[PDB]
Amino acid sequence: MHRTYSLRNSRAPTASQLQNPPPPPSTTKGRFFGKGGLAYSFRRSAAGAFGPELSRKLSQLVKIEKNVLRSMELTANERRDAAKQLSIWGLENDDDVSDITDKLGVLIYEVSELDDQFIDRYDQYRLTLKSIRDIEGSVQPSRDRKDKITDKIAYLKYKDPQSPKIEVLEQELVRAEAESLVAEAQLSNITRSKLRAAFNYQFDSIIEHSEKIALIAGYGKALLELLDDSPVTPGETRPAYDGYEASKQIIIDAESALNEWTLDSAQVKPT
Amino acid sequence: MHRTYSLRNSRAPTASQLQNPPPPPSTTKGRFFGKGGLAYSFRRSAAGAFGPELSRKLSQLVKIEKNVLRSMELTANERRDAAKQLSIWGLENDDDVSDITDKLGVLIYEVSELDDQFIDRYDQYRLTLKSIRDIEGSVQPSRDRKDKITDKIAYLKYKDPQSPKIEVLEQELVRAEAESLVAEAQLSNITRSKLRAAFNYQFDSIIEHSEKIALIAGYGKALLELLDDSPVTPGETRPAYDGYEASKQIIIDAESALNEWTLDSAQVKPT
Amino acid sequence: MHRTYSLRNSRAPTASQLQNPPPPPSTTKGRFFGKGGLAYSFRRSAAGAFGPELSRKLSQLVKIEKNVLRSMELTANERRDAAKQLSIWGLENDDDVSDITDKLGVLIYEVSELDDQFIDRYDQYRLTLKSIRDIEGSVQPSRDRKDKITDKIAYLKYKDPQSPKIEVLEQELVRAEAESLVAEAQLSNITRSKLRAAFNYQFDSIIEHSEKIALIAGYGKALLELLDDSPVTPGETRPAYDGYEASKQIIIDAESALNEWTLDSAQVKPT
Amino acid sequence: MHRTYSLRNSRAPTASQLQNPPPPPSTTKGRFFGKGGLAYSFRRSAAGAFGPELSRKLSQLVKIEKNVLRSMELTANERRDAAKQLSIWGLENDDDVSDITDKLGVLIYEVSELDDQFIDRYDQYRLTLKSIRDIEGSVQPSRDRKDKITDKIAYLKYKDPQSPKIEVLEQELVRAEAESLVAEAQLSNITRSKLRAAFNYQFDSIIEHSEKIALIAGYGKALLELLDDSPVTPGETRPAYDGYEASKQIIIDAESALNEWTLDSAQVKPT
Repeated sequence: MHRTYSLRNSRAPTASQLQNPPPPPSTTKGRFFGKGGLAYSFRRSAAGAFGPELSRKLSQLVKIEKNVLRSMELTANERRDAAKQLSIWGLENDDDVSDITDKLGVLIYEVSELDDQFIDRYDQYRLTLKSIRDIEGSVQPSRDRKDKITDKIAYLKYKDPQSPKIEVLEQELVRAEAESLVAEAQLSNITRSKLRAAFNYQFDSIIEHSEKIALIAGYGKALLELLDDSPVTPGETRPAYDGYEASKQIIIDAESALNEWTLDSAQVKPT
Repeated sequence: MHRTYSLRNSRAPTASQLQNPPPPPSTTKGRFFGKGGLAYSFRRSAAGAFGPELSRKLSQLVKIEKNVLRSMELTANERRDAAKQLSIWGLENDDDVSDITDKLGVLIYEVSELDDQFIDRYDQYRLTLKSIRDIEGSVQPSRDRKDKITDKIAYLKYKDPQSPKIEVLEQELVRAEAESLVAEAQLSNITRSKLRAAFNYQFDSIIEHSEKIALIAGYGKALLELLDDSPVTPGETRPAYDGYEASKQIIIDAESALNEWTLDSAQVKPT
Repeated sequence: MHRTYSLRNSRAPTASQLQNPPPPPSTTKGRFFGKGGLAYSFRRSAAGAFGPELSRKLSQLVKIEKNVLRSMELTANERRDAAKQLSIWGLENDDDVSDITDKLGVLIYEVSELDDQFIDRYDQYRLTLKSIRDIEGSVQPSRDRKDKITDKIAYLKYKDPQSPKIEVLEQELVRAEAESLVAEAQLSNITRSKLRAAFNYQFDSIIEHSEKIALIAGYGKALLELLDDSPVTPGETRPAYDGYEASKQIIIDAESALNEWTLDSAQVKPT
Repeated sequence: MHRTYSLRNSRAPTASQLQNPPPPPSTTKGRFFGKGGLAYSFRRSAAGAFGPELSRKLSQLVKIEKNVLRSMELTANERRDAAKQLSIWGLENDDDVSDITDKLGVLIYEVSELDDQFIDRYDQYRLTLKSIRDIEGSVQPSRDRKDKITDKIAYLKYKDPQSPKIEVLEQELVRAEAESLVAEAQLSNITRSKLRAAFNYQFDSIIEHSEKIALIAGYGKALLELLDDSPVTPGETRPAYDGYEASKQIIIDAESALNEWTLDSAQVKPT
């Protein structure tokens, strides 16, 4: 949607893009459907199946959100595995390198834990959407019966103008219309309420998790200053790294700001 | 790591947790290994295989990062699919609901695009780690040959104290020691440089993407105020929604702040 | 490109769309490639063939423009055939209907003649683009030879640092570089000149033809007022149509404004 | 719990660890369950069996404490056997070596006797916990009957709103609620009292036994100064050891301080 007014689907570069040019496209693009294969697309296909034809789209969205959740669960546990592997690799290295890589590993572990909490809040969002899907599916048969009744009464009117069955189904249809009006009014109310609440909670969760992980990334950037990037000539060895206390103080302050973080202290501000 | 001083692996609740209690654990936990099956664990197993035994851990980390990248690619394209499906579902709904859900869909599309950019920067990180892995693997055979030579010269010294072969291999080993000292000095220098640069770039990328997505979430929260959550009684219909201009102004301001965003204008601040 | 900021390729409705809703999509969409079949796509395929690899895109554009011209020629002659058929159909009808349909037929004939003139100016545009394509194709072998020479001199430098052939090809390459600089400077100049002139002439031609056909359509709309749309009851016949003089005066004034039309009298004005 | 803020379960080294590096892990780790086999795990399994489902955890803890007591009894008698064996081995050795090893053996015998006294106090602790377990098990059926009665009255309310049985069980349930409130109040009081008293007595016993054994270890360290560690050249024999009186005085003073030890004279002081 950010594409410029040209013939190319090229997004307009932001100030960050001008500051640092965008990198080349990733080489990880594999020759695959990109939906987890037929095994993971079985759920997607089953979403588009014999349903109430009304919550079909909503049920499909819910099951797609379940796929989202499964993928995020896959990238959280295996990311914390990556952090563990990074610490294991940094075990046998320079003392400053080992300390700094262990601190980066623990920061990534914090990242994975926040991802898991975001996953739980995502499941709350998905459960609210499941509730709205189920109430919509329960309210659909009312309108289905309404459509069937109006079609049958139209056919009966075609057959003759004085069948008692005609008047009886008209009398039942005036009841069905009122019940369907009430059902659709409450359906609109519940859909609006669930939609607003679920998406407000979802956006609050994502902004909280994202600003928290950004607060973590800033602390990690500050921590990365401890190691010295000055190259050392072959032969003599550089002085030993004694910044253990500084790194521990940095991680302590990061923990303190992490625990102190609250919705009131949301330094992110729109304009 | 955030667990309290008890016998349970229960993290200390932050101020957000006190404000709103944590949700129950997700029900999406499936009975599976959680590593993409044996097909996706084949790469992990092949990482732990006949290698230079030094970059084995680093190569394993690189391939794990590739799995991270593949999972993120899976959750980006399929998340934008979820946004498209959400817009399709909101097609047939209330005018305010349709407009607001289309705007949420476009915000999620922005989220997916930022995820793709983060994936490209992640691939830059992974390529830098590939470079460091390859230089470490190229420098390992020096120390391997050193170990073999010292073992053989020890055995030859055991056999006799005056073999010419002994003195010749000692003379070659004093050269190998100097070349290995130079190789290890440059190895330490290149590892420190690549590590610092790659992880500083990675943390800058993640903080940029995260604060940007948080800036997006805040704008979405402000946008969600447009719809009215007041329930409507059955019968009469609420007044029509004319806040199209307000929503378009909100999205225009979001685009303006998106393009204006720069590293200098990083309102996230550590302490 | 006019699509709104949503997930749909739906263009933003203009004031005309609000005034009158857009019609449903045309039912003439056939199950075909839409490029005139393989017979008409043979030229397109031959455009992408063994060429100078530089004017390949420009030659493809020229041949596509030739297809444009052929299609326009098809719709001009056969449109004037449609006008003739309309007059033939209106031969046996009411006197007012016959006169008005003959006048509409002659207006459509004027439309077809203006289309033919637009086709001739289009051929002028295509010939200018053919000229620019041919000069670009003639200038490409200079850079092709430059690339070949630099590759060969790089290989020769690899072989040895003192071959006389090396210095001779360097001396010829410094000449080739100067001639290629001159060739590219004149190529840029001629491309800019031809591009600006051809497209300015093309846009002047299209605005002239379009505003002329619009001036024709307005006169036709004024002429359509002559016939009476008031329904007539069965039985008695409505009074005879005597507006022959009015229709002839309208067509005379249309001819006068047609001949008087000039680029100076271009009442279309941008802002 | 003492692990640092890293990815490893490595405890933070104390000042003693810096003074002397920690030894390598023990080689006595056998390939076994570590719970005394299935014979000693039969009691543990029987703890988790058909019980009042409330004191199940407490009964399991009590039986685990019994296993603790049995293991300590095993290591006390067999440790005093080790001391006897040490004296037997030192029977045929140097006079100073024989005397010093006999004194170490008697110190270890004192250690075993203090261990036996600690075992008796441990049994006092276990008996207090048995008492609290038994009162909790006796109070559980009250709440079990309460739950059964409320379930049955809910079902009866489902069946009809006017069964006399309903009102009779409500009248009995208001009595059961009051008796359960009294039972839970006295249960909380007795649990708090028994818990505080038993664990205060247990901690006093362990600090007394530990500081006593430390007072013993210090005296043994002072006693070890009697023997001479200076190596003797082959040939002539070092002067005979006449420090029998010094060793007897040391053991006499150790006995005097042992008998004089009291809770008031607890030189161990927290801060």
